[PDB]
Amino acid sequence: WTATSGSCKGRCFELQEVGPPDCRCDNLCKSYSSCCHDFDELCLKTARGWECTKDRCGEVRNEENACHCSEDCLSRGDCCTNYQVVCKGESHWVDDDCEEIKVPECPAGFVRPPLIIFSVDGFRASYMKKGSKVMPNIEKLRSCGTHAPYMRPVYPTKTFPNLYTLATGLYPESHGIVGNSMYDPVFDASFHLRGREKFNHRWWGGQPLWITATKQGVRAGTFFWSVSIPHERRILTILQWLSLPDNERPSVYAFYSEQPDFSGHKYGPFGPEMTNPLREIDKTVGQLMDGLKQLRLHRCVNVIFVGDHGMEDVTCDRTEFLSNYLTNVDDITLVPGTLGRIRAKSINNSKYDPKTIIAALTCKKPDQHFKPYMKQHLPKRLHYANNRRIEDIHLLVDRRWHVARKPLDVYKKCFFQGDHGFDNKVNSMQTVFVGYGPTFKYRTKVPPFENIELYNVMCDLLGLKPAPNNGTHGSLNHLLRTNTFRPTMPDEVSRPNYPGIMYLQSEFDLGCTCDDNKLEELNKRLHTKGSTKERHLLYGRPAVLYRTSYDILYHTDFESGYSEIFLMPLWTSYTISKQAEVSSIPEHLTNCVRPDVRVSPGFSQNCLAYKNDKQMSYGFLFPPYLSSSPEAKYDAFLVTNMVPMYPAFKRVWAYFQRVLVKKYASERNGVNVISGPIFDYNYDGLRDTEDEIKQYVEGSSIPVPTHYYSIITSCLDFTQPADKCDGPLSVSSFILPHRPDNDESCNSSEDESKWVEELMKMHTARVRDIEHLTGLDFYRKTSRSYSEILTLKTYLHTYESE
Ligand SMILES: *[C@@H]1O[C@H](CO)[C@@H](O[C@@H]2O[C@H](CO)[C@@H](O[C@@H]3O[C@H](CO[C@H]4O[C@H](CO)[C@@H](O)[C@H](O[C@H]5O[C@H](CO)[C@@H](O)[C@H](O)[C@@H]5O[C@H]5O[C@H](CO)[C@@H](O)[C@H](O)[C@@H]5O)[C@@H]4O)[C@@H](O)[C@H](O[C@H]4O[C@H](CO)[C@@H](O)[C@H](O)[C@@H]4O[C@H]4O[C@H](CO)[C@@H](O)[C@H](O)[C@@H]4O)[C@@H]3O)[C@H](O)[C@H]2NC(C)=O)[C@H](O)[C@H]1NC(C)=O
Ligand SMILES: Cn1c(=O)[nH]c2ccc(C(=O)N3C[C@H]4CCN(C(=O)c5cc(OCC6CCOCC6)nc(C6CC6)c5)CC[C@H]4C3)cc21
Ligand SMILES: [Ca+2]
Ligand SMILES: [Ca+2]
Ligand SMILES: [Cl-]
Ligand SMILES: [K+]
Ligand code: NA
Ligand SMILES: [Zn+2]
Repeated sequence: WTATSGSCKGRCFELQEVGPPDCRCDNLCKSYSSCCHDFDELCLKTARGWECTKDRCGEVRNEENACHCSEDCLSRGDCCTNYQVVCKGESHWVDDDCEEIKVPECPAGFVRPPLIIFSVDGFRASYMKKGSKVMPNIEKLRSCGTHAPYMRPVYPTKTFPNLYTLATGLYPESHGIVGNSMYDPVFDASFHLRGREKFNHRWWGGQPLWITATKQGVRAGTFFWSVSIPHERRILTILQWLSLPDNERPSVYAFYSEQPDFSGHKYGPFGPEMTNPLREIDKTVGQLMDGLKQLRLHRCVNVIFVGDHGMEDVTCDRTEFLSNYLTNVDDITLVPGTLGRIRAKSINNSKYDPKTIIAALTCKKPDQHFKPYMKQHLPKRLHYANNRRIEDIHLLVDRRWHVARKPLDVYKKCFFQGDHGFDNKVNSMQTVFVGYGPTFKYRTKVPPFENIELYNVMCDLLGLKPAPNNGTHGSLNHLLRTNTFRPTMPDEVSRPNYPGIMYLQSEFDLGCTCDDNKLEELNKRLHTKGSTKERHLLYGRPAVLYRTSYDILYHTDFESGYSEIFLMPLWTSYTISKQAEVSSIPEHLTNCVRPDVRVSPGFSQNCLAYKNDKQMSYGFLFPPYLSSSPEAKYDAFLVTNMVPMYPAFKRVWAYFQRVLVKKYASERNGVNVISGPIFDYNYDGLRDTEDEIKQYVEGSSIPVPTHYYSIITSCLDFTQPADKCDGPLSVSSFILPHRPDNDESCNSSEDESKWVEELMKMHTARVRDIEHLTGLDFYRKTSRSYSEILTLKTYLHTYESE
């Protein structure tokens, strides 16, 4: 109940929203049916349109007008945005040459440059080029400010998840808005686009920018607009707030456009009907920039133009139906569309089995346009698992497709030609970033980056300390002229031991077997002391950022940090030059596993547990195939280079090691590789402690990794060998799930050359993802600036064309 009896006179677009039942005059009041009776009349004036004309110039102020062309309008701060152009012979902002903004040029009394965030729903990254003729204002922001060729959204590439990630710097799994539609089993409530429940505060985790600003004494403009308030009125309101006295004036403002998403759904991302919404967005930016120029604020304000996600071609006929796969289709609830989430229709049905649902959905039709996953098996790069609102069963849908439960669902709701929500690496889902203002660089292109990074930059732009978030603070320093955040490397928590030869062969009872001069006796000793370590450890050793017990182990071909707790390396580092040659494992060595005389029996794995364990086999982190000499090859068979691997995963791993590593070395002019295991049993994206481990090799204390990573670094200028690189580096990485089958790869009964590399590409990763997952910190010793290294660690090789 609102007692909507009060008035909006002098209260129009009030910045602090007043408590019910007293009636509201804020920019959100409509969406709560809480506006005062006079709201439309006083606050949503429309009389005479949105532009001055020759004859309106110098008029006597008529308060009924939408915007004013009277002499006093400037001081009052309510001129039509084109006032100085029509009435005072000024040019539109878009027609002025760009001129570097070296310092904020602000009115007296501004304590900091304001920030205006202009967000555009569904503005696909390629619109910047493809619509450039019809967007002259946006193009001036882009070419004159700082821009990326695209910005990567989060998954799912839906509106609420993305806008809330922009607000908070958090993955959907951490901020809680994991979809446009949601069921929270703890609350026993549902969240939908339509309706009331989405307003409840308990959905919305982390700390969004407006709250971060308020808590630190920076005033925030209300970010949210009732959809019926026209764009022109939103702009005029922002311009008005900017004319408030110093003590009342917000420092941050948000404009949101429903376009071009709204049209893109009806017409497809490139439908001829898409030109007009692009034109209309540009005209709005034009009104903002003209308005700012009138207030002499156009070289004072920082402007961010940002989208939430792109838009792909999707139609009704491209729908897969679960009723074509599942005989039990009525015992499940499906969250449908460009992704799928499945749970039980009723928690009192004890015969609902997720395992058989997955199996009934796996590789069933030759061209199947979705792939089922238990959520913990989704690519770790999506960070989409650690929230009770995310159903155990997930369908990753092919771009251009929909999944639905039954055909009735589709023709009882073709309506649409565009949709979004797909995997966030998909090109059609990429969106835009442009920054313009005194704090951004001038005419600068930056590489693509993820929207999780922006909250930190918006905090930097406002002088705020950001709440804990998933950006890597400093990785976007190269967007900024000043206000950079200068981080230190985290301190190493555990120092390693450097064990020498301490154990006799006969002390080892591991059930392991191996059929195995003074010049090269001193030589092998110096290799064990770390003489080739500068060849194999190019960027320093990784720092261990938690308390644990580990050893550095040197060898001719590789260096490793061996964990006495997990009985295996945390990391193994080796360099493969362009010249290097693949040899095979000789037969006298096929099942060779050798005790490592530097490491006690008690901190070692044993062959017997592998023999006993009928499901589990073993692989090696340094590949024997790439040993530098037959003598060095013995080092690769050390029990300390051994890790648990399912036979089905060995197919993957062997092909990577035997074929792909050499291929990358030829193509990249040497590669440095760091490989190791990952334990993420509770799927939170963070290194597990030992008491979190759910699986061991039968009858032993050997813990089973959930994933295996590799980080493959070379010189960005590939005319220089990886081990002799003078400048910036180039990286690609992966986090492969360690799975007892290859059900994920539909063509896996074929030759590894037809499916392994595609699987690795699917599970591409940022070094930073690996850092979270291992508690390690990489590239500690390079000659590059730390900010540049943070940028490299956030890089994701996506394997999408141009
Ligand atoms: C991305 O960045 C984010 C932000 O940095 C990272 O997430 C953080 O990770 C931290 C480490 O896991 C986590 O720290 C925990 O905090 C607990 C206190 O939590 C509350 O307070 C904070 C601060 O204001 C608040 O933000 C939290 O909000 C969460 O919860 C509500 C839902 O209830 C949501 O509104 C909100 O969306 C958010 O949910 C998300 O986080 C939780 C985990 O906290 C998930 O479970 C959800 O699915 C969702 O993803 C909270 O309101 C604190 O209790 C924890 O302490 C336990 O563990 C430590 C180890 O240090 C130990 O000292 C303690 O004893 C304690 O254990 C006790 O409780 C256990 C659990 O009940 C119990 O089993 C034990 O026996 C013990 O008695 C812990 O310190 C932090 O909260 C989140 N922050 C956010 C915002 O998510 C994230 O990791 C990054 N991602 C990646 C990949 O890097
Ligand atoms: C059906 N469906 C789709 O498939 N795509 C859709 C797209 C839109 C709609 C729709 O009309 N809506 C009607 C509403 C329109 C108004 N909105 C906001 O004011 C808003 C802004 C906003 O900014 C956050 C800033 C943070 C700083 O960085 C820039 C962005 N944060 C939110 C929510 C997250 C807190 C909502 C969008 C949401 C609704 C969505 C419905 C859709
Ligand atoms: Ca959207
Ligand atoms: Ca974990
Ligand atoms: Cl959703
Ligand atoms: K076995
Ligand atoms: Na398969
Ligand atoms: Zn949409």
